[PDB]
Amino acid sequence: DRYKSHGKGYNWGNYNTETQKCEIFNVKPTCLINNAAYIATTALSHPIEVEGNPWTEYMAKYDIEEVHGSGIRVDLGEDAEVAGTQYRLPSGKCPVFGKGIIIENSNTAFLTPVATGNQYLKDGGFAFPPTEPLMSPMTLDEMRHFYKDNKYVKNLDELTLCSRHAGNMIPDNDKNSNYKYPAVYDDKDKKCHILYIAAQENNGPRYCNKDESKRNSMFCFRPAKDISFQNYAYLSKNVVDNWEKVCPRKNLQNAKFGLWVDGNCEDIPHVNEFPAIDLFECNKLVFELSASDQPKQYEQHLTTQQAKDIGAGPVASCFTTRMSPPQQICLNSVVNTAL
Repeated sequence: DRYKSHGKGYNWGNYNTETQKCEIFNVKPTCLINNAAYIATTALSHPIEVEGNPWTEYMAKYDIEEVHGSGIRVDLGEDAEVAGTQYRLPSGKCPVFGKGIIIENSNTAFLTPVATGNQYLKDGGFAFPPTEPLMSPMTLDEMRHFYKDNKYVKNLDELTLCSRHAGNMIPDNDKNSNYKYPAVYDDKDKKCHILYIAAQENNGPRYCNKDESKRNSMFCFRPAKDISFQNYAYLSKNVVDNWEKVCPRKNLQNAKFGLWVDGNCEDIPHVNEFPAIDLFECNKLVFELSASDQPKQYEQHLTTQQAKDIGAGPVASCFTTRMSPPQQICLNSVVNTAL
């Protein structure tokens, strides 16, 4: 459990729109200060959208350690036993708005299906390859029809439903049904993408290769809030069904995070200042600095299972469903062995 952040990190920022300063800090805020120059943001928040302690109830959703409970930039907060081997999995309770993965020196978008059949590893992305019946990608309307006879899921919010759908595929080696894949929901196309690869960062020169001529070598990649990801939500298996009320999403206009002390909201007494031209660029920096469950580079050298420690998952070609009716679903083609 050495790598788990449990949500601790530089998760919050006060963006001064007039001085173009992103004031980043790593303690939970406990009140808000009215100030027309400011917008209050968190690493989980959408990067653009804006809206004896009397603040306790209102500020609960900014207590990231309590309401999310895991990393943000890299979320690998739980372990799942499969056939005697313990794999790392995303486990945060809130959706991460605007997060995606950039594959370095690559044309491949990360929601492209993982390489299968005759494809080289670097030709494919992170998403589930086609299955029969087709499980991913699936649109919202398709998901509600798929689950139309399941009372407990059919009416879930679209993000919670995408999370539960991604969790509806049990690898056939996983007899205790512990392993649940993460997912990305694209609000533009209203599509749920189950992610076959649960890793989110691989940047060590000893463990990845950025050369495009070595197309079966492991590629390098990192999480980011790129402008092209603004409609995505990165979702672990644990996304809660009431995230809309308990998790952050919109940024707070005309508001500065503060700390409640002796009946008054005081300024955060020490912040780390980064320049940022607009709110999106501040949110991107807060995310870059936020809680991470990634092993530090020196820790990846000291382990004998570097791939597992960054989230490498089990080899699975056929699956069974968790929710009724029980059915078997197989990939149309097996994933590239290089994985």
